[PDB]
Amino acid sequence: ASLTEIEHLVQSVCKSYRETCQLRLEDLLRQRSNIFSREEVTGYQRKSMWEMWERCAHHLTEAIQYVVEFAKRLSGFMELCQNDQIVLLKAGAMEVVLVRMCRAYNADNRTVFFEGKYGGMELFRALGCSELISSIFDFSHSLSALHFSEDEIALYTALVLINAHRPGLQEKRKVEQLQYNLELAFHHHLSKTHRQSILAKLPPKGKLRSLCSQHVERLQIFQHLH
Ligand SMILES: CCOC(=O)[C@H](C)N(C(=O)c1cccs1)c1c(C)cccc1Cl
Repeated sequence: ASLTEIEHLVQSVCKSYRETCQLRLEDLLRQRSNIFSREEVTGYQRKSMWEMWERCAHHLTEAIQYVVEFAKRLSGFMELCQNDQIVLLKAGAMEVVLVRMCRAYNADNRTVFFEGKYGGMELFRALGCSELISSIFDFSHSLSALHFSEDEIALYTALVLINAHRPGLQEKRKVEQLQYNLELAFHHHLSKTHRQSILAKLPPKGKLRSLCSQHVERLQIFQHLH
């Protein structure tokens, strides 16, 4: 891929992201003043773990579907064999969802957009896993400090997804190639926007992976229990 071919990769990634981002950034920013009251928060805390688990499962189900659609629009993701597509989505989809959260997150008051309004982690008290919820918020807090642009989120989420170290791939070398192409594409774009300094600030890959595994473990405790 030459100059025009790396810039085309950039833009196709930004395209998929734009067409699949679920919630527009301007809407999310405009809504930051729209915050759950004390009665509404208490209304959420009083709900059973089961109903709360139900609303979160639906939220996480809807968010994951847009991520699946993001994948399917990625130049070269289709060219991968169907088996490998599945291995990537299985291991990465929820990780991308975790990253995507930072846009719906207000570091000013440590709140997140949920079901029409902004609220803190104490919204989710009834689930009984604040340590995990607080990790997710902290993760989103430290990402929100980098002020990711829409494009950087596009490229970075592509790279969360396209990872050749996912256990059980069949065409591992072809997944490696695409990954290498996106890495360069991302690095180039950062150089054109004078944003290279974020690279040293990007979390250790094992942070996401570790947080997500902990998230899936609780999710499986939930799925079996209800
Ligand atoms: C493991 C069970 O706990 C959750 O489902 C929690 C409530 N939760 C999440 O797990 C999320 C994980 C990734 C994006 S949201 C979440 C939701 C659904 C909306 C807003 C903020 C968060 Cl942190």
